Amino acid sequence: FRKMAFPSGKVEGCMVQVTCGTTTLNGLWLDDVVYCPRHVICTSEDMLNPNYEDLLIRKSNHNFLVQAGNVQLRVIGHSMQNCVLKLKVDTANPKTPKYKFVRIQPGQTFSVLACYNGSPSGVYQCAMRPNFTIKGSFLNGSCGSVGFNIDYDCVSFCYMHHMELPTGVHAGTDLEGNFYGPFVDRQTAQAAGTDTTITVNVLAWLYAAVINGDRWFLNRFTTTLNDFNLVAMKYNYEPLTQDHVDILGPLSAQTGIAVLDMCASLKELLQNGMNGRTILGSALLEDEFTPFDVVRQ
Amino acid sequence: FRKMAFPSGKVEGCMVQVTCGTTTLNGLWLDDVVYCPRHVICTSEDMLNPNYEDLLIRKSNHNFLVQAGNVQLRVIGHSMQNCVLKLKVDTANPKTPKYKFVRIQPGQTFSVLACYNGSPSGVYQCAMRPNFTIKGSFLNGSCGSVGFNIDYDCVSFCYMHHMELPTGVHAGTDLEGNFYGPFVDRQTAQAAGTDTTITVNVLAWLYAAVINGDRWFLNRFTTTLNDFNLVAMKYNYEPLTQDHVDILGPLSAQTGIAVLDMCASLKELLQNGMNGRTILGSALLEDEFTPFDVVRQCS
Repeated sequence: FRKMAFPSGKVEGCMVQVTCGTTTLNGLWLDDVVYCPRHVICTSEDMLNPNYEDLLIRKSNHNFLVQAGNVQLRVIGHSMQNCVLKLKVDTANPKTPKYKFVRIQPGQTFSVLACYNGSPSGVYQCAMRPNFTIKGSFLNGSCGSVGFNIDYDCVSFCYMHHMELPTGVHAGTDLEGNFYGPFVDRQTAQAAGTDTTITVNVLAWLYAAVINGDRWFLNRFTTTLNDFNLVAMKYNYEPLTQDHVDILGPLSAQTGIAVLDMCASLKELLQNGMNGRTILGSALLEDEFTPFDVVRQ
Repeated sequence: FRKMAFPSGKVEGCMVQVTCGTTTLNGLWLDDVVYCPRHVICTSEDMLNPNYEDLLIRKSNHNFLVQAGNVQLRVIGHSMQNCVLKLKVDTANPKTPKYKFVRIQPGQTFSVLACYNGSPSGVYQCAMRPNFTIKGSFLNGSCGSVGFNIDYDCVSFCYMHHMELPTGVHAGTDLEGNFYGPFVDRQTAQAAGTDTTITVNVLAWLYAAVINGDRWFLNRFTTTLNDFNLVAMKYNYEPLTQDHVDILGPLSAQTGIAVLDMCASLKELLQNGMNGRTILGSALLEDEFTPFDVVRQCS
């Protein structure tokens, strides 16, 4: 049982390179608009407190170089919506897929197409964490890489990459330019809130381990929902809501392990640890697989 | 560090479905040829004990249905090459990328585009285990899905999916139809060899740790490849080859640490344990990232 990303071709056809001054990053070309992080217009002289509205009005369309492979796209207008710069271009992208912009909830997952200089480099699954960070693999030049899910033929874009935090995790925005979490597009060291663990996902992953014939962590004990939640919170896990208990019904039915029995097993794991054993090859409890991600596998 | 696949679009544009009778699986359409597992010509009962030469001689071009989505590609020739069927079709694929067919070595990683009915479902990174199996998410109808790497703009195709073993792991061929490992495309119980840890990839992981400033485990001393191999086998680690030493070259140059010096460091870790310490934050040594993967994610 491994993470699986969506096929990335529909998104690859939308990636372009955007340069302003000496800063190059990636943009997303949908119809006649290129979306990218607005920090492309900041410089080392103003990055600690960039007055983006003042910077933006002082730019001309010709200050923005947009390259789609071999072709330069002509910028015919520029504006910003929150932290996303929108460059209107004179050509609609002929590879624009059916798409929507969504804001994802913490605990949900998405695929990331990591890009550098407008070129797709890698694809992998990420979770929006409760503290609104993501554990990406984003290096220099990755800004403007996007996160998405695919439903039928429709690409739902939910993330655009802007920054790294001193702990090595990442922060960014939805495609309306609003950050996930309390982060700001200035060049400062920003800490996140406490990194609470996605309990319903850990449980889903324990069900996945059982489906794959790993059973060593199960116990006969049970627990009430509140007694589980008291221990979960002691360990900086999310309390399990009734909606989340419901979401786990399929896996519970499939395995014949009631949700609260799996909670009792997780409680035992939190209090004792794994005593040098592994689950699905991991010495750590994994919380980036949703119940949905598990079922479809 | 995380498993990262290559972008799949160049391969998505080459996936088709191939049907014989009611048996449907995926194929790969490059120029005017479609490549797919030869067991497409089998009924389910034929798969228990197939005579492929006899099955194939009973087939004509007009018995093969190739579809790109709902669009039929007429078959104008057919041949069998080892365990792959090659169907010549009337249309050259306009989306054919620059490509090569490569036969990988165990320990190497590659991306799989898991496909059903010629439609891509998901993409993920796999390591070929030393026993020539892969740990895939392959459900029924996934045969003919391919594994690949992308270098520059060139797609190197290295794997085509054929079968599941009793243990739940998977087996397949290169794009010339030769199986990886001692497997045959017959629905018979077959066992893989005992799996072992991919030593070259553990060494790449130790080099990655050094690159990130985590170097408490470095030995002052060096060993020979033979001494290392004889010890490593006692810990269920794969013996190193000269090609493994060679692919560690860039990481050895980046760190200034000779491959055989890192081997002596790993030997000491196997013999003495971690003694409570961690490497890259982990008490376990990781074997799923190649030297190339380490460079891709550290640089």
